[PDB]
Amino acid sequence: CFEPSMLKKKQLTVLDLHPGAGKTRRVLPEIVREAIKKRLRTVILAPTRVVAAEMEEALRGLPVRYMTTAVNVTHSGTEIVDLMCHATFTSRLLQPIRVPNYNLNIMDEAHFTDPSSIAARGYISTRVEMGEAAAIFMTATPPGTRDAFPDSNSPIMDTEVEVPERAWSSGFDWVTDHSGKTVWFVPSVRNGNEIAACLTKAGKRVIQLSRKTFETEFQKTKNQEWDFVITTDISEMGANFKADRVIDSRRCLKPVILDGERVILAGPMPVTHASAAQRRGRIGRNPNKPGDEYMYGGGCAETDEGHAHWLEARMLLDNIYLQDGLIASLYRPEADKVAAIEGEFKLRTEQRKTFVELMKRGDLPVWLAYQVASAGITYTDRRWCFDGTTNNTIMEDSVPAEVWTKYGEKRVLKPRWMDARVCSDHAALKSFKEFAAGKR
Ligand SMILES: Nc1ncnc2c1ncn2[C@@H]1O[C@H](COP(=O)(O)OP(=O)(O)NP(=O)(O)O)[C@@H](O)[C@H]1O
Ligand SMILES: [Mn+2]
Repeated sequence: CFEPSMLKKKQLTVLDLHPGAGKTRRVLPEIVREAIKKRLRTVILAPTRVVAAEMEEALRGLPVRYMTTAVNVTHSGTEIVDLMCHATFTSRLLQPIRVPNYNLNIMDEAHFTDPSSIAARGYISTRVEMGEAAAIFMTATPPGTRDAFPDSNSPIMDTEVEVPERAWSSGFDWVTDHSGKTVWFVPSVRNGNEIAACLTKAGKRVIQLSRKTFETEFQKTKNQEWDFVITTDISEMGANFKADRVIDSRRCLKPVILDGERVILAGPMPVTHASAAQRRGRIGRNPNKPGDEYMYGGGCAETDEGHAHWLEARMLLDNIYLQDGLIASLYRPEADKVAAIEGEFKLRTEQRKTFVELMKRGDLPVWLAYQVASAGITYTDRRWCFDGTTNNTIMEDSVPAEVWTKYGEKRVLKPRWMDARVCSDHAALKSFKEFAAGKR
């Protein structure tokens, strides 16, 4: 549980109650009330805008400044408690914007493996180690967890079973014979597309979720009748469903940097124990409803090792001012996950601005944004999208993708640096084509 002693400077506490135990809805407001009593300048970090909106409900009445348009409230001026998304925190730290030296740093769903969340944990844990601050990381699955089957509010039926990853017609009757509501974790948007299409043809009502569609589509899980939610790993971060079954492929894609020169999406390959526990954790949450089902289609492995997100986190952290020339280290339990030289990605003022703009407005992956900024290219200079090797040709429906450049010339998309995440699904490619065309 929480104790006021956890609010003392130099304290970092991992509140690791099992999934559903009440960390976000019960323990968080307790902490916040105590922080306010103690006049502690406090930041609450929500993984997503959806979760931020839910927190406003659990925190209602309390004087919290919601630094998100996801929440519709008139703020007073009392507020010494701020709430923002993980990514917003890290983004503000990278920009010349002033962010308070928060006395207390509360990160909910602190297992989130997005680069900006990893970087935020590194920054926060370094501030605490410096003796400057306290921190509470709230997650059922702290870094390095080896338990894929933690406690739950009610008993879960765990079953190892072959899970389809492609359209099927026979041999998987248990999937469609089910009468309730299923959350199905897939390794990618495209894989989810195929499974969704198959289910829809079988007469099921399907909602699909991924990182860029999560806000709009998640509301459909409330506003619309559904049989299946097909989701990527984004739903591991405190997403609440009224479901009675989870189907878990136990698979994910792993961005991997090859030879420091390109990023591939490796796999699909096993999820971590933490990811598996969070996926399973979507059900068994109602103590009055035993027998929720968890079907899983493979084992776990430590696939965060060598995963690009921890290298990308270093790129972010190398560019956040801490004190003089010091550079914050990653949070200790996840600091092995990357082989990097601390400070090696530090950029000077102008290149850092370019780096930030390429990630924000550019919506480029961190790794790719870094290659461009560190090469001395300015944000609006898109010549690099076209002057790569033939091997870097991006394909769309089996034919090289083409755009009209801002000069009006039709050119094949051949980026100088290839990051597979810019074309891993239709939406990603659409966005990158707009970028290469100078439209953003
Ligand atoms: N909208 C809701 N209204 C009432 N009860 C709810 C609601 N949503 C969830 N609950 C219940 O409240 C409990 C506390 O939820 P929550 O505080 O999110 O747990 P948690 O420990 O943070 N879960 P996790 O992030 O998966 O480790 C859940 O286990 C549900 O049983
Ligand atoms: Mn939670």
